[PDB]
Amino acid sequence: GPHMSFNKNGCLVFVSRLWDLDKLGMFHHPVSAEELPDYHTVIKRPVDLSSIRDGIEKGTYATDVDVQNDVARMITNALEYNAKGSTWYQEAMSFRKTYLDLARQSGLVV
Ligand SMILES: COc1cc2c(cc1-c1c(C)noc1C)ncc1[nH]c(=O)n([C@H](C)c3ccccn3)c12
Ligand SMILES: [Cl-]
Ligand SMILES: [K+]
Repeated sequence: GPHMSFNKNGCLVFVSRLWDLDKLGMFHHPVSAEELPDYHTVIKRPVDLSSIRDGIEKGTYATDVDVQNDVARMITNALEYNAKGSTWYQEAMSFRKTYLDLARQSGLVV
């Protein structure tokens, strides 16, 4: 085995769990400026699961912790953009509380 701090398939398993648990699909794709024009004025450092998947497959995440950090940013961004108590915010809060366990479930070191 490679015995290393980047585990590509483990990171993809992590993203697959996040994807599947994202019932609103609110994390699935980058936000189009034409569809939701205010988003980019509120969220200046966007990230989404498709972009994270692209990065994992390309190798442009150094380590599994870097993937975890981008998922944390993804969640924080959704908590910023959406209003407390909204369905979106509820889902993002659920992710905040569980994403590290999802990483562990996937085989990553947290
Ligand atoms: C991707 O489309 C949206 C995403 C929204 C949204 C409204 C739209 C939307 C839709 C759908 N049709 O017109 C508009 C405007 N309003 C709030 C909100 N909060 C939020 O996190 N999103 C994300 C990006 C999203 C993506 C896909 C499905 C559901 N939600 C959204
Ligand atoms: Cl609010
Ligand atoms: K908010």
